[PDB]
Amino acid sequence: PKIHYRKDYKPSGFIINNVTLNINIHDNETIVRSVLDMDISKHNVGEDLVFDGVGLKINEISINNKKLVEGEEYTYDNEFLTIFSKFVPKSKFAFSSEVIIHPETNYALTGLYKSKNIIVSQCEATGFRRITFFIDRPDMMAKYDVTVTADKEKYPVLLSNGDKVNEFEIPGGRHGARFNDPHLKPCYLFAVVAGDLKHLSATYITKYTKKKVELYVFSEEKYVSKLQWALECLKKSMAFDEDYFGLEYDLSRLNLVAVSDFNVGAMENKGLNIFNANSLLASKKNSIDFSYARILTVVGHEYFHNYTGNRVTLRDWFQLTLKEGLTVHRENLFSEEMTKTVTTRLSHVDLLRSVQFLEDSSPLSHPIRPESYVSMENFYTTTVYDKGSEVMRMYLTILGEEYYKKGFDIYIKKNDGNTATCEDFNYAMEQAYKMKKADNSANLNQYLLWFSQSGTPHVSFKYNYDAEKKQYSIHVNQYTKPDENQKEKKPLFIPISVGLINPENGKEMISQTTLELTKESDTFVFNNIAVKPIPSLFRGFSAPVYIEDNLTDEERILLLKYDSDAFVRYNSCTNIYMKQILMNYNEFLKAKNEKLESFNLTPVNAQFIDAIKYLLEDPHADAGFKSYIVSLPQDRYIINFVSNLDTDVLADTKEYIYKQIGDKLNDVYYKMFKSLEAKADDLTYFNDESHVDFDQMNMRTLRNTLLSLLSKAQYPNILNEIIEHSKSPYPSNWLTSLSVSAYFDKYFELYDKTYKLSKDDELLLQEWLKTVSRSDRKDIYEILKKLENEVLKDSKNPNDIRAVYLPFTNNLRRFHDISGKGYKLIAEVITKTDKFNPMVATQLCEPFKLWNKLDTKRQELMLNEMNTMLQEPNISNNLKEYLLRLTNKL
Ligand SMILES: *[C](*)C(*)(*)(*)([C][C]([N]C(=O)[N][C]C1=[C]C([C])=C([C])[C]=[C]1)C(=O)[N][O])[C](*)*
Ligand SMILES: [Mg+2]
Ligand SMILES: [Mg+2]
Ligand SMILES: [Mg+2]
Ligand SMILES: [Zn+2]
Repeated sequence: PKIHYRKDYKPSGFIINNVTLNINIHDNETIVRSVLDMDISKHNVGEDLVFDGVGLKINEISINNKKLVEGEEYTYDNEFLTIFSKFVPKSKFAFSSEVIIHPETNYALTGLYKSKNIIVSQCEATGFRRITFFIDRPDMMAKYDVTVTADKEKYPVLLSNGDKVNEFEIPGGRHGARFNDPHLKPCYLFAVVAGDLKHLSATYITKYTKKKVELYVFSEEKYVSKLQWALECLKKSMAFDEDYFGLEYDLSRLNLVAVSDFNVGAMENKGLNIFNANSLLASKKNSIDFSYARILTVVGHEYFHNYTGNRVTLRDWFQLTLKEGLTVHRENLFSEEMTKTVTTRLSHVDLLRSVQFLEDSSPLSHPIRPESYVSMENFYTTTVYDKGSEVMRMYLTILGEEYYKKGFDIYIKKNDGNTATCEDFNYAMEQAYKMKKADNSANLNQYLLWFSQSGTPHVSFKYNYDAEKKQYSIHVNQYTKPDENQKEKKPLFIPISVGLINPENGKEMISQTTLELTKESDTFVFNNIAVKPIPSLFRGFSAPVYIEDNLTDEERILLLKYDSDAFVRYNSCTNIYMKQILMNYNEFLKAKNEKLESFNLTPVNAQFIDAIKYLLEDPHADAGFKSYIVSLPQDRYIINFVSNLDTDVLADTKEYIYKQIGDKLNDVYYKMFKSLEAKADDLTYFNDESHVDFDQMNMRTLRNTLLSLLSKAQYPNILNEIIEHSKSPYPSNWLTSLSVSAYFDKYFELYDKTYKLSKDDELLLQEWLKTVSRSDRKDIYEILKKLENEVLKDSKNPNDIRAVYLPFTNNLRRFHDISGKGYKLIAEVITKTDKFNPMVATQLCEPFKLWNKLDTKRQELMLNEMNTMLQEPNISNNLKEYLLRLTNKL
């Protein structure tokens, strides 16, 4: 296959300065006329001029008004247009093409496509070449003048990037609009939308320059009532970037548009951000609570790209983490500020240590700046995004707010209106570091290893206390397992945020400090430590690593109770659970393998259970935090700690643990479920789509967590509570009633009730589908068939397909049925979906990423299905690359 290598980057021989487009939409074709004002660069060596262009039907090609002919002056193979060098001018020239495309049959949702009754584009990464010919790479920056025309009754709103400079009527019931985007950009940031869209609008005045910006949010008419929270989130996003980073919006107008059919969450096209409707639309009567946080994060994320991605863009796609890691970091700072709840940072940690750690121990393991690819689309990964964000966050930890802000401003200003690389970012941060250290010989060269080295570091600790001297030492070691990317791993620059807790009184013993580990091992010593402490390590999860605290469970309980840092408290609890999970897993596994008639299980620590009860009963402790402590670690976290995992043994392990704890705590759980009701379900703000009480939402989360535990337990008469909960006006509550009813004969009544409540809102019905799919039902395979036949049917909507199948794949007992029937079901969906949407098919491969971690019978079953998928004729390049890498063939 054609493999692109990071080291081989070279600037083009050509420059494209201006793009002038006419996009004429008709019922059964769209005609795209494009003039590129081009020139020869200083790198040119008289090569052929080669344009990307995929699936285009050529009407005409010319250079400087000279028609070019196929076979004579050019060739086209449905991927690349080659203009032979003799006909490539030697100075400024105009290249003209006209092509025909068909958005109405574009079910891949890349390029120009139809989503219900809206025409929309998605060009990142390689979609612009599906619209017209270009040198489709992000260093080819140009200014754009775009005219869209269409039938006026069908498509009354026409949008492209930038200022709308004219609107005109056209004979035969058509109309046009012309846009000028003054900001130089790569083609991946081009967008156009045409539809019968409705809007909400507001005016925002920038903080420093007092520029008036018109803000528009758009959707189809049915859902215009669901736009207000997005608009509010945009206003919050703009103010945060002003307040924290000093960054103001740079056009007179910003449009956000919701579309029903979208492969991912949203896209930062300049002035014209386009969203999956699931990440832009909500209403409190018709959305679950999680929609609100999702919309806040996604609006924020696309907005933050206006600097980190748009005004400073990528030299090449290997630099992706420079825009995505950095934007995720900006997004997370923003969400943490807006929600003011500790669960926000914890949720991010949970995501990394489950999905990203699994990826990094898989055969798909890559550094955050990859060295090669076949389809760039397969590198939009939780590694590039979420490990990238942690790498961008560690700069903040190392520098502190003031010197971080200085480095970021160095970067954003130096590279404004241009491309950048990961090195450029590291250089700007290094200038801030020298200033912070007041040492112009300090450097961050070692830091670069976070961009180039794959795998997750393991950090381990030993402690010693000298009572006579009042002197404490922390000895720290780091290790990264060799892999396919590096046979020898080097030590990283690891910042370790640390406190020391007095176990007597629970108080802080030092100013929090950040240890800078730069070697394979080091010993950090503290004087004036009056008693032997318990260390509070990696506060805030200060680096993306595996932490081996080497603490006793008694010490972990003391931190859970008394430490200040939410992450350390949560991790201490996580660690106690993991010790128990691995011990019980081993006990169950030995019993199963040895076919014992009897055996013992280690009970859950009774003092840990008491600590859980103490935290839950504390009315001043945080509800969201409580919901993390009564939940075992996610299966995808656990699996990073087990080789040859027997999924059914794990399921029995988790059931035993939950049951041990509930046998002690279920009365506490019920009491709290009832006592939290009044505040959790208070209707303050129910009619206010501009304000969300995140603390209240975390109270609902805790209630819904407790109700699941009590339902699985068959707590006496809990069905009464389930039925009452189904009458709540909050969808998070009535959909929880369906999930928790799985354990009772009432499930199919609740299935019907909630279907009727959900069926008339597209996105609520998708949340109902997820609720059914994740239900802990012994008959889940028959339920899935019922969803396919009655609700999903022949939908090509990625949100429908994802809703039906992905939750079910997390069903540890049922998906991993030792017959392989789960693996076969999902593989058939992948293959089916790959015939029209390769990106979505690759998403649906997610469950297979852990294949080589399973017991050898399940390994064999997964491998069989992966190789069957690989045999499919006309398999996409996206899917074939993914599966070849995943199965150790590429
Ligand atoms: C909404 C942001 C995340 C968003 N990216 C995203 O939703 N999915 C990843 C992705 C995958 C592929 C293949 C392509 C081609 C693009 C994106 C984002 O980064 N938005 O700016 C939270
Ligand atoms: Mg075509
Ligand atoms: Mg996010
Ligand atoms: Mg639909
Ligand atoms: Zn992004």
